Amino acid sequence: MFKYKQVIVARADLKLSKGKLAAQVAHGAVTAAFEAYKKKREWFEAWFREGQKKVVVKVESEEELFKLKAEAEKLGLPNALIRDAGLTEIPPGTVTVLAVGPAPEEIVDKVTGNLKLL
Amino acid sequence: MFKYKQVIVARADLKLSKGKLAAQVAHGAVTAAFEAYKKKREWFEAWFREGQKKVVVKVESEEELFKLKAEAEKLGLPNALIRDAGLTEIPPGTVTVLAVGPAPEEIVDKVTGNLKLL
Ligand code: NA
Ligand code: NA
Repeated sequence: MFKYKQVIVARADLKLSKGKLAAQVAHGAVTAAFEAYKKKREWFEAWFREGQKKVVVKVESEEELFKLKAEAEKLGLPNALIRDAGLTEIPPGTVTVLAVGPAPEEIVDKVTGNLKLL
Repeated sequence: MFKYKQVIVARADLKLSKGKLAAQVAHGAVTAAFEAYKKKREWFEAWFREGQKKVVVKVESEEELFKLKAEAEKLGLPNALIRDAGLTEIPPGTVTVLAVGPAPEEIVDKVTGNLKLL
């Protein structure tokens, strides 16, 4: 009776235009979805046919994305920290979003439950 | 020497909040990515390791998404027309975005090249 979800944490301090931010969120969702597909197949499958729920939250620094990624790693959650070579309006290698999940909602919330909604 | 990309067409007439629109764009990207993975594996693989380029464009009606989906189908392009049962702020079954690709840029552009950027 587990519910599954993916939470994408987007940086709101990069002054990115909406189309670019949406693209970054999509990079995170796709990348983490494939991470789950290959190493947590059951979680991926359940999520994918139960609405593939996604919630977009935000942070105001690059540092918070790294700390959240570390927490996701420590809990064994599929995740993807995104950088985009094509996003030249920000410095090369700058991370834009962190996608966490798909995974059981209660586990994902341990990492992202207190983040604020975009 | 083919370049690959995925274009996600989002409806800008639904008055959706940014977090929800980004989530819908992500649904499209993930769904179409898996469509390509299963029926155009080569296109998916190239795209996925070459930056998985995504561009977000918009339309102002549900009707345009259907016409674009038909065009994508006629050109044999992986695509995903999205509806979200959890998006209750709009009528049930309402389509929100159409993701086209990954596929060679020149083919994708035949469908989305004249759409305006979000
Ligand atoms: Na660019
Ligand atoms: Na909802």
